[PDB]
Amino acid sequence: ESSFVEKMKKTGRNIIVFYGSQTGTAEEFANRLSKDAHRYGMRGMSADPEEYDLADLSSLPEIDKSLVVFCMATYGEGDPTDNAQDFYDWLQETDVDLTGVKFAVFGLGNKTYEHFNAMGKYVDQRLEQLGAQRIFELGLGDDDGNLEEDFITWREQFWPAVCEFFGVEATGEESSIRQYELVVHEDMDVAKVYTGEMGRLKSYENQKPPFDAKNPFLAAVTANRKLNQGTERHLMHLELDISDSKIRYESGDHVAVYPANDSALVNQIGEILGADLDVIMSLNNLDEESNKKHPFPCPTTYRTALTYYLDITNPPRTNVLYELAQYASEPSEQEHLHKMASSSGEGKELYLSWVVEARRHILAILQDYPSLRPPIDHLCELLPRLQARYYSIASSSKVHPNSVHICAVAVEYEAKSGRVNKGVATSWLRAKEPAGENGGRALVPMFVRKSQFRLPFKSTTPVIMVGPGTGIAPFMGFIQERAWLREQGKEVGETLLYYGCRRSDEDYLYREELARFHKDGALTQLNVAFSREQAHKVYVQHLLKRDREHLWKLIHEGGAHIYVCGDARNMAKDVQNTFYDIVAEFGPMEHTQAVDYVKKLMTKGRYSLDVWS
Ligand SMILES: Cc1cc2nc3c(=O)[nH]c(=O)nc-3n(C[C@H](O)[C@H](O)[C@H](O)COP(=O)(O)OP(=O)(O)OC[C@H]3O[C@@H](n4cnc5c(N)ncnc54)[C@H](O)[C@@H]3O)c2cc1C
Ligand SMILES: Cc1cc2nc3c(=O)[nH]c(=O)nc-3n(C[C@H](O)[C@H](O)[C@H](O)COP(=O)(O)O)c2cc1C
Repeated sequence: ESSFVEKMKKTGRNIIVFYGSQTGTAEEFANRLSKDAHRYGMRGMSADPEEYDLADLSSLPEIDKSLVVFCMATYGEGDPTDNAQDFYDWLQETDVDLTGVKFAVFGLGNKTYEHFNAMGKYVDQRLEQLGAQRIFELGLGDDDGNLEEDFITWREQFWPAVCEFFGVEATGEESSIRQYELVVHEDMDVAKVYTGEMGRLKSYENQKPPFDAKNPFLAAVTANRKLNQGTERHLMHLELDISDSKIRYESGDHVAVYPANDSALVNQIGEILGADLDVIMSLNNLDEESNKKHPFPCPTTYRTALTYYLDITNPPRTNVLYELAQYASEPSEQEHLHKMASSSGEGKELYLSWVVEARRHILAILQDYPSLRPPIDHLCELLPRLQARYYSIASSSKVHPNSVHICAVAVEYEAKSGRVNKGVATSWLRAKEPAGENGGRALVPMFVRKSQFRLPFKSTTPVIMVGPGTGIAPFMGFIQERAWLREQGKEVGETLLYYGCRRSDEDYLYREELARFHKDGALTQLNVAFSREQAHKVYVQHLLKRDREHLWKLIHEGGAHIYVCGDARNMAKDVQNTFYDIVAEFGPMEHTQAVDYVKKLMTKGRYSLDVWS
């Protein structure tokens, strides 16, 4: 049962697509590949590599006309994902030989980091070295531009390749097989019906420790406020009560929240679809010998599925539109939906400029294409899961640990579709009234994630903190940690803040807080780079360059640690370049030597990054 080659033997399937997903994209890609395998006379399913050992690749060739496909991503400095760590270290430690096995590898990654599909290349090269056989070239899938484009091109070029390598036919077209079947329930008590729980049944009522991604803890929003004095952007501050929850964290860590989707969106989707949203149901996988029982845990109603378990806000993938094409009554709209999932042609640019660029969700695509009324169960089938959203902690463990803090920006923009598009978690927390009073709490589920973004072990070490926008939250955690250390008697070295904002009267975050921090000596020097008040634009890297004379001496003698967090599009790169210039000009040192010195700094942990984009 544990081994999956036996499951191949019983199910009669031959092609496997592995996924190393954490945010769901690789899982969906593997599921799509396994579904598409039926179109070419073959049968297979996508299986998660965590519950299955990889020693079964030796027994894999025992299946005639077999194949295995890998769709893996990576995080950090080329580190494996949580599910793929066992695969990675087994690959590291393995010494067996795999002769006659056939494989393919698709890589998921981002161009902005140096380890660009590190895991895909590593798996391909390790399989080749170990003695396996390549069939199709590696997929250089980059998330910097469009990721669906690369995968669709790789699939369109790969299926004919394996088809000609194996000699099978491809007569069948537009099969569009289903993966789950509807099971309605008429009389079923709410005791065994999910009402928003992620893991155990009825978890949201009587929680037990520990609490993590699978079993979040609902915190109570004690208070919140609008930090910025302007009105163009709603920069908000949250305080979540963590009393008696046993959650132990540290400053600079990450708090993750499971949002609830907009009720208006679900109501409008149900109204336009014309279905009873309060129908208790279930979706059962046809392949019984699969660990994915349902796309979301069931039984549950339609309303719960579209509120707490589905993602109806981000643009749909090409496979969803292709699977929904046949439900379009009007031939032209059906043809548009069919060609939307192509590899080139005018339909490709139409998809690019109509779904992703215009940011059209499922409701928008339904409204703009009125001759399209797909069944609600099919829409719940196709749509991806709802992903948790993570925020940096603005509190400290050595200071009040009973509550965590969140600095967030309310997402609101005028999408090119002409529709007001609203963020899920930011606006969900924005609508969370502090309440309190008699019994209202406005509960919010959450769990904490550990990270390496930490203060130095000894308080004597100077700390340099640079980040604009909402990046001040871990910096504030560090600041009040240092303030607590100073007020506790122990001396604390130099602490520097390098912050940026547009205007002092528009989005200056925590004027009073950092004012008192500087006036009390906790923050030795505050440095704020206004971005719109003066005629030109002065950013944080300008302040770094201007303080270079102190910064170089601090790094050389005090062993100061560098912390950077915020947006990664331009800020991190220019901060890196400024640090290169400062460490090279004051060496004197060459560019390559300065880069090597900075990498050596990172290897010791004195340089840290907590960027996000
Ligand atoms: C490690 C990590 C740490 C983070 N820390 C923080 C933190 O400390 N504070 C914080 O506020 N957030 C933080 N985030 C971001 C947070 O997790 C969410 O991504 C963010 O709050 C987006 O809002 P949402 O949750 O509603 O997402 P969504 O509703 O998915 O909205 C975001 C989506 O909308 C798009 N979008 C947004 N604005 C526009 C626009 N003007 N034009 C076009 N597209 C647009 C984005 O590209 C993205 O696709 C962090 C993320 C990570 C991964
Ligand atoms: C926190 C974070 C770290 C990442 N690190 C890497 C990386 O080290 N190398 C890389 O190629 N891509 C990296 N990426 C990009 C992801 O690989 C890319 O978004 C991919 O589509 C994610 O696949 P998934 O949805 O299956 O998790 C990172 C993305 C995030 C959010």
